[PDB]
Parts: sequence; structure tokens; C-alpha cells
Amino acid sequence: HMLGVRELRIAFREFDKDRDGRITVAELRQAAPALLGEPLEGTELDEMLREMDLNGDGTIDFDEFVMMLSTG
Ligand SMILES: [Ca+2]
Ligand SMILES: [Ca+2]
Repeated sequence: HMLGVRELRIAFREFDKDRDGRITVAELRQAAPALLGEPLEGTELDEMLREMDLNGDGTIDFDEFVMMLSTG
């Protein structure tokens, strides 16, 4: 059955509007506002983004998104 990637999927796949497997600051900004009806901030994003990356590329990959959440 599902070991736990379920949540990991629902989140990545959520902010992803192409199921391509990549949530660029763009997708995160198109999915982060709904979390609060309003876009928290701008530098607040790029900041968290820089922290959600493991290669500093500016994009989220399941391998990147997971490695982070998988342990947080
Ligand atoms: Ca995408
Ligand atoms: Ca990255």
C-alpha cells in the first residue's frame, strides 16, 4: 500500500498545474496564496524556496520536495 508518499504527492501535485514534476516559484505562488487566501510575501517566497532546494536551482522536484518533507 502507500508507505507515506501519499501526502508528499498531494502537496507536490497540488501546487503543480502540469503534473510535469516541477513547482517553480511560479507554481508555488499560484498555490501558496490559496493557503491563506492571500500571498504572504515576495521575499518570503524566494526565501523559503532557497530553503526547499537541495541544489539551489530555483525549482522543486519530488526528489527535492520529498527529501525535505520526508524528514522536515
Ligand atoms: Ca509545473
Ligand atoms: Ca531545485
